Amino acid sequence: EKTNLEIIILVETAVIAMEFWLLLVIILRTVKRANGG
Amino acid sequence: EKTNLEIIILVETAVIAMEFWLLLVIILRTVKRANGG
Repeated sequence: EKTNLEIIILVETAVIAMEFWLLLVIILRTVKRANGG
Repeated sequence: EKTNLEIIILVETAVIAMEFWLLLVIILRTVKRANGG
């Protein structure tokens, strides 16, 4: 079933976007944690 | 070429592991940032 792959690829994309979202997120949230006082 | 897929899957795995590594990392590093004084 090629479908699986089709998803494996689509997911991969959404993944990379996530990784950057995680760091960026934890980066923004954390950064604020500082001035959060 | 099925090779591509073979990689798309392998990567996916390493990916999920990363996502958890990012959060966990930024979680451990950040957590320390607190007691880091």
